[PDB]
Amino acid sequence: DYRARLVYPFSGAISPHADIVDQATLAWAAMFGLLTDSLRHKSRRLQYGLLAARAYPRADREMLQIAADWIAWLFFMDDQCDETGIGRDLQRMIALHERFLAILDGATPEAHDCALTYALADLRRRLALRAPDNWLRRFSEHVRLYFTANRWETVNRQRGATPNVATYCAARLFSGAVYACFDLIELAEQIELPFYARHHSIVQQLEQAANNIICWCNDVLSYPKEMQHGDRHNLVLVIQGEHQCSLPEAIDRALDLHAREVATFVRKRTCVPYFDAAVNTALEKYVTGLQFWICANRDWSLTATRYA
Amino acid sequence: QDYRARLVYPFSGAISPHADIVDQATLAWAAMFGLLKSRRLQYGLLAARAYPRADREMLQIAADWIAWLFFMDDQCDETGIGRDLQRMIALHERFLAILDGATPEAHDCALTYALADLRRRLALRAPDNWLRRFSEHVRLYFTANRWETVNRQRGATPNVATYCAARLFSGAVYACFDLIELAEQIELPFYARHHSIVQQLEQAANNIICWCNDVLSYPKEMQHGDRHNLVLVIQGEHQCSLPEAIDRALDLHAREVATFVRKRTCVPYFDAAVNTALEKYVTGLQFWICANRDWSLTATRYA
Ligand SMILES: C/C=C(/C)CC/C=C(\C)CCCC(C)C
Ligand SMILES: C/C=C(/C)CC/C=C(\C)CCCC(C)C
Ligand SMILES: [Mg+2]
Ligand SMILES: [Mg+2]
Ligand SMILES: [Mg+2]
Ligand SMILES: [Mg+2]
Ligand SMILES: [Mg+2]
Ligand SMILES: [Mg+2]
Repeated sequence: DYRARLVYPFSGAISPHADIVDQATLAWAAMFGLLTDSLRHKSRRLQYGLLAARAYPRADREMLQIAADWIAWLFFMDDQCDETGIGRDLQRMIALHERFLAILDGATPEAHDCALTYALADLRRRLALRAPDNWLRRFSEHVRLYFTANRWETVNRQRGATPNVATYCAARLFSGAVYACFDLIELAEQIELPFYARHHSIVQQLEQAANNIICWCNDVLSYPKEMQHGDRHNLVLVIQGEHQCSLPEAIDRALDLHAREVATFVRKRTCVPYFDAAVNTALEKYVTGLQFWICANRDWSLTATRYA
Repeated sequence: QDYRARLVYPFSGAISPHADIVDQATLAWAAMFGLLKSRRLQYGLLAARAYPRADREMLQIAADWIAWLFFMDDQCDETGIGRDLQRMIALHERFLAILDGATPEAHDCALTYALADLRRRLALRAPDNWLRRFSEHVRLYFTANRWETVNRQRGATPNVATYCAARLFSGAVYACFDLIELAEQIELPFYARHHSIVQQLEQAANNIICWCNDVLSYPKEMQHGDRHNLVLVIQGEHQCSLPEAIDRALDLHAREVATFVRKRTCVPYFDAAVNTALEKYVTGLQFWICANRDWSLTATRYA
């Protein structure tokens, strides 16, 4: 049971609003037309709101609902990228991303824009009511880098080229949109970090470690379904190619890198400099937020139908 | 004492063969926009050292941008506006509008017209992705300048940790590093541009450039009653002598140089093309480290 080796020296939590928020995410998906014909009875068991509830457990219900709807949006987009033809067609992906990028700049969707474009416009509108311009620009750029990473994946599929470990790990930090999900922690915890603390090297390194942990945990849990689709965006498959080793050996190596990255995150937590009382209180809420996300990803993924 | 002679690097810089005509054109450009002994400024000779392999057109943009930053900085650091947050906010709102692409008007100051000209010229050489990254680094520079202003108004000195974290933005070095891509005509993919070791190399280079400046600029900053200087922040935190504070600053500078050259040897192998472009970028960071020191040691600005 290699899944038992996905362990952390810290624990998570879930919002008491979990089920209400999950029901509302399904209703939101239906409203914006994101539910496919093949998802009729499967829709019930997606449980995207139960991931959001674990990721942002202290959030007010309104803010948690934006986070839940955003997480649903990312799953709907991701299954298009990873399980349909658009993920093998760079020109179709560029055309769609041009529409998403226009909407992120504040453009209103046109009559013939697709469901995902309208849904993204709804999330931007709702975040604009809750967040200042500074935040919206930072979130938008993390989302742009996620689209860039999806186009990078598409070229890999079109070329039949598995990236090396160094390239994969560097790109994977963007292909999961985890940095955009970290941006929501500020809104959930209602914290305003000053520029010098937000961008501090140790904070960047804690964010990088948490992102790696989440993505490599996902890779160990999602390699079966990704292999079923002939995909190559997975630390297990990337390690297997680089080392020319067995699948068990690649899984063992991936779980070693995951365990090492957890110890790096725990180590670097004690390396946050003292700025002042107020900044360090806010900063500790943000880093606690990263820990809730690490736990949310594993806790939800171990029980989710998505990886069954 | 010869403490300036301890600012050494285990590498050398270079200067563009176009240095003087660019310097003369920068001085002319500054006069044309009314931002302006003038011949002693030599802002073009900093740009020529920072971007030594740049085509003349691109070097001229970089030179006019460096001149702009110096003109802005002397308003912030030697003028009343740098002690007035409401007046700073008002001016920044006009800059942030021009950066988003808004046309200047009759009410806007010389710096606003000059910034609009630079954004126009950069928009002809760089894609939207670049303009956004550059604009955000400039935005963070303005934010750092307002942080400086509140420090002056409240007469507060930040601790070493706070000063060093903020100083990475108060110098606009990251905005200057963005111009390396255009100077070298390289396109780094997202995963390499934002890689942790690249970020750590940029941070080390920025710290080196800023702390070198601090050691050379503490006298003129003391004369203006300013406290945005590693030497002065160390003096306040450790309650030590000025010589001890300078020695402490130079030890941190030397350590950061050792960190930069060590982290160069930790750049991963992505692929042949990406690593070719990356070495041009990182070499660019080294040209900037040498440019800052080489120019500053002979500049009348720090005489
Ligand atoms: C982001 C992807 C991983 C694996 C980490 C957390 C999952 C999230 C935030 C929702 C899924 C968004 C898609 C990219 C699948
Ligand atoms: C940036 C500051 C240092 C000390 C190195 C490079 C100098 C430059 C790029 C212009 C000087 C004006 C700025 C302080 C606004
Ligand atoms: Mg994916
Ligand atoms: Mg997927
Ligand atoms: Mg996966
Ligand atoms: Mg100054
Ligand atoms: Mg200054
Ligand atoms: Mg100075």
